[PDB]
Amino acid sequence: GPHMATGQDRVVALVDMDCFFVQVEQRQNPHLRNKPCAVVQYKSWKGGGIIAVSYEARAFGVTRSMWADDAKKLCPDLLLAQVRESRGKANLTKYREASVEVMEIMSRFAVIERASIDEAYVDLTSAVQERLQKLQGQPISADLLPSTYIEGLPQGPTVQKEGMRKQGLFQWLDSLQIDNLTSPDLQLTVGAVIVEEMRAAIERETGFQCSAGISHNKVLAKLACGLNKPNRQTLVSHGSVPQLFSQMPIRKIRSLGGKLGASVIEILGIEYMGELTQFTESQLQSHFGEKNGSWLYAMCRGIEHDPVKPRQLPKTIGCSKNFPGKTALATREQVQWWLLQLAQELEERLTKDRNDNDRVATQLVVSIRVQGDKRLSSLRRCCALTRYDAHKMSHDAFTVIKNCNTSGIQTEWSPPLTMLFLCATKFSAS
DNA sequence: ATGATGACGCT
DNA sequence: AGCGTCAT
Ligand SMILES: Nc1ccn([C@H]2C[C@H](O)[C@@H](COP(=O)(O)NP(=O)(O)OP(=O)(O)O)O2)c(=O)n1
Ligand SMILES: [Mg+2]
Ligand SMILES: [Mg+2]
Repeated sequence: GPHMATGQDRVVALVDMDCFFVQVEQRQNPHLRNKPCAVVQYKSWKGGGIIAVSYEARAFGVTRSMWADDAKKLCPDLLLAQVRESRGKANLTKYREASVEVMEIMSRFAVIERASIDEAYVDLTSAVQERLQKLQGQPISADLLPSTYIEGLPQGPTVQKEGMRKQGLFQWLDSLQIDNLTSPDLQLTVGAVIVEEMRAAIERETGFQCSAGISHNKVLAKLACGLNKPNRQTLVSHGSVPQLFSQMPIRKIRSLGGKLGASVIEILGIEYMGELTQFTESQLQSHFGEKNGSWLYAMCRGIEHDPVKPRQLPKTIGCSKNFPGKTALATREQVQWWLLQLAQELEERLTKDRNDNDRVATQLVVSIRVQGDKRLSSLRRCCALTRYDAHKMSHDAFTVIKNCNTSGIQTEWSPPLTMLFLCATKFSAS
């Protein structure tokens, strides 16, 4: 009736940088612009592991996780940029500093939630209201939306991409109800005008291009952001959800990419997100637990309430290095020396963090992985973090892990360690 | 033999 | 506290 809650209460955007680490290298090195290129770490192993790929290289099939020597078999002209190395390990400082540039611009428009090194959610609900007051009642012109796609449009009675975009935008604007300031579709439209400006400001002020999703919640905004990458934004309205979800594989919705999504698919015998609507909430809660069941029931209807959190800073700061296979650490002073390397990089980052952000970490988390063991982390142990001192931190990390040494011999380390990981957590104002 | 990270749920 | 999942 008049109480059916539609999940149209908010305007939320997700902004995500196109091939971010590649754009950072291309801004620095003009020779790599508008060319197939990739960013790699560790040149020694098969040319390096690829961690970011430009769209011109994607057209040859180059992907992340590929070795650079194999990528060159698909794309012989592929240009590479390699990540800085310090203290024997990959150092991502350049990309974190580029991330700060973007996050600071977006913060001028609205409350943002930093979601990764290259993306942030934006609650635009308030700015949409303000903007709607300011705009008397003047219609919204297609010229305000020069890079916006309206998902699901055009429909009903042009063979090139820009042609299709415009007709869908014209259809949307033609039907839009501009003298009725509570319509969620109007609010999304105004939200998309603001995200055009935010994206123009990012590119003008950093030279970085990006894509965006505009919708009513984080999940839809994230989904919408990927529909028309690169350098384009997509509005997913509440009404577009049934058709969009009818052929949307379950694994594409955020948090359904892993084991949970696989069991939804296998337990229910379904493929697409919209098929979930067939099930009562209690049924979904019986199969997947009370929170997953409630979430799924609403999400397959386009409704989700996870808020955009006001957080632009990480809660943790971490350094880790893998020692796969034959390089697994197997002597005590090898473990000590790498812990000192990690502690030294971490202390540099913490000190910068304390000066920029006026806070200190108070807990140190050591994590390790031993050979054979199957999981991301074999074992985590915590101690106090009272001094930004690299030697103290690596001393304390060794202290709390050294009893994992199954080794009989004095100087040996058994079983060999395939991963070390130092993390600073439990930040407090300073 | 991608790796280097980060957020958060569960018990 | 320590372990597990999901993510870029
Ligand atoms: N597994 C991953 C995924 C991304 N990244 C880094 C490199 C990416 O450039 C950056 C952002 O990831 P994305 O997942 O946002 N990829 P980008 O490379 O940003 O591509 P598009 O977002 O244009 O598809 O994070 C990473 O190091 N390891
Ligand atoms: Mg991106
Ligand atoms: Mg991203």
